Order: sequence, then structure tokens, then C-alpha cells
Amino acid sequence: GLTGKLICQTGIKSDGDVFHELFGTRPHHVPNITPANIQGCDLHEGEFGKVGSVVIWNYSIDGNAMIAKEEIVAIDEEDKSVTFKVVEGHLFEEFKSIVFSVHVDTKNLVTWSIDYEKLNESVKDPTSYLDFLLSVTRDIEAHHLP
Ligand SMILES: CC[C@@H](C)C[C@@H](CC)C(C)C
Repeated sequence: GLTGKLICQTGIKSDGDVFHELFGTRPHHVPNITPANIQGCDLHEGEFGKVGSVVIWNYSIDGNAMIAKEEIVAIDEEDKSVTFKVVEGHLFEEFKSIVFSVHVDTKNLVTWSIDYEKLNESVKDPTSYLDFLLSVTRDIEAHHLP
């Protein structure tokens, strides 16, 4: 009853390898490119670009500052995908678990997926994070377009 999945897909005209590796090896540069959305990315454990690294994101939605600590649980170079599992922060006021994945198909299409389990049934499905992820994707595309 508590489980759901949200997905957004959109095209980018910028390079899809550069987009993938932004999130896979350079996530700490994301705040510099989309500062209205994401104000910080600090390495908590491990190393950038390695499975099992843990980062702390400082981000904002509708003018409200929030924090998410995430474990990078998968980086698939072949599929051009990165998966971030939330382990602490604001989102744990609503969810038991929530996982973000970003995939790039370069035959370019960026797909964001949100997999989640709500603490209880009155919790809203986190659709607002799709608007957030589309905004971050559009700022990255604009930055990467020469
Ligand atoms: C939890 C909200 C933001 C900081 C999400 C991040 C995806 C896991 C970010 C890299 C877009």
C-alpha cells in the first residue's frame, strides 16, 4: 500500500556521456551548475566516483532548504546510470525508503526514476521532486550546450 514509483523522461541536446559522468564522477560540480536547486554537495564517506560513496546534498524546493544524505549504490557505465539511495534527511519525515536513479540513452534521453515507500498512506507521492529533477536537468543541459 505504501510503495510507488515516479518517472520523468526528457531529451537533452547536450552531450549524454558528459551528463552521465557529471552524476557518476563529478556530483560535487552539480551545485555549481544548478545553484537555485542544489546549494551544496559534500563528500561524507568514500571517494567521488565510487560505489559506496556517501554524499550530503543541500537543496531547496519552493524556497525551503533541505538536506539529503545519499549513498551512491550503483554506477553503470554501460547503461549510463547512477543510483542514489537516501539514508538520512528531510525526506525520511515522509518515506521509509527512497531511491533516485538517473539514466541516459544516447541512441539523447534523460530518465529520472524515484522509487519509494511512504511511512503511511496519508503521505503524498513525491511528484514535486520530478519538477525539481527536470529543472536540474534543464540547467545542466543549458550549461553543457556550447
Ligand atoms: C534529494 C534531492 C536531490 C539532492 C537529489 C539528487 C538525486 C539523488 C541530485 C543528484 C539530483
